Amino acid sequence: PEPRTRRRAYLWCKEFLPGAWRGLREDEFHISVIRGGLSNMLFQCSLPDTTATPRKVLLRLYGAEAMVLESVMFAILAERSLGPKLYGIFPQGRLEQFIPSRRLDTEELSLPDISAEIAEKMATFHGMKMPFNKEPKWLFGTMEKYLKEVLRIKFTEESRIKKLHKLLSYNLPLELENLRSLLESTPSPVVFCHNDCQEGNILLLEGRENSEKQKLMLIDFEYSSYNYRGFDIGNHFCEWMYDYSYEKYPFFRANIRKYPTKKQQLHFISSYLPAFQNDFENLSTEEKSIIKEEMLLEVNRFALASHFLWGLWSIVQAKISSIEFGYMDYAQARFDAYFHQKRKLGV
Ligand SMILES: Cc1csc(NC(=O)[C@H]2CC[C@@H](n3cnc4c(N)nc(Cl)nc43)CC2)n1
Ligand SMILES: [Mg+2]
Repeated sequence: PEPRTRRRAYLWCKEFLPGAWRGLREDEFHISVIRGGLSNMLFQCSLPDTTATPRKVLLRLYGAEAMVLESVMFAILAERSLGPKLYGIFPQGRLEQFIPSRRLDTEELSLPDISAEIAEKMATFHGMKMPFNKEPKWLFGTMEKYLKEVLRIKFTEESRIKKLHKLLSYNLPLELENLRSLLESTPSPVVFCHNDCQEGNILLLEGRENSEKQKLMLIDFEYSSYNYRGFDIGNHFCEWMYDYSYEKYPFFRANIRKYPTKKQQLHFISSYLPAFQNDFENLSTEEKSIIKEEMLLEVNRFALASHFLWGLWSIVQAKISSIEFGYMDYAQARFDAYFHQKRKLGV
């Protein structure tokens, strides 16, 4: 961090944080990076070990309408103990509780205890009443948004042109309508969705590793909105196939075989349903199975919208992102998986 901003950070923490931060000099202010990106940047600010009395906070610099919303949403989830505590909010960013933890790894998503908890937390999130638009316009609204951007994009480099040409050759505008007809035919309750429920957005809390049902916290609610519940679950299933930790180009690995098996999907929803609908436990065996089977159809259909949306999203990112990542390859992997899924489903 360039030392000019190492100043601002100091002030933000001097002004906004209580106790020993109030009477802190600039010569005792440690702040390391946590993640660059020139957008939604994260830093760890802390005291010297020498200063008696929180000792560590996270600072989030925004970088690049939706600012009002994100802020209220974060504040609400903090108030309700569903998110990190909010300690300071300003134009450039916010100071948040630092949660001692690590992000999950992809392989961990399939661990029965982890899956069960993720299902529980998503269910809780889905139960939240939030002060936002309750109409489910997000999913197609966003896909149309990205689609229009996609059709406008021109790349100078030659292989990017060929990659894009291959993607445009699927006839994306017609394929979107194909998905619309399928998804408008597939009922799914509208709820407050995380919309980006990937391993990277799930913290395993330090010293709770032994807890069976209470070791996780969903974070990063950048894409959260009222949306079809099938999207949140289908999208999460899809994330079983993608590992963003790979250290070589394109900086992800995709594995269609790691998509949850029927059994793994039933285990997830088995834990989702009681958590979401409290009386669910008390239905007949017959009735539970009906709901489960319907739910498998629903989530596996919406899974198609996860490939499609993130596919489009990734083409745009290839134009405009500063992040070192193989977007065009990722987009192609999402479309591969999209068609593979349509084939598996007979749609
Ligand atoms: C150099 C360095 C020191 S620590 C670090 N990375 C990490 O600790 C991981 C795991 C914890 C995670 N984290 C903890 N609190 C939060 C929070 N409030 N919001 C978000 Cl979005 N993430 C949070 C950050 C990413 N890098
Ligand atoms: Mg993943």
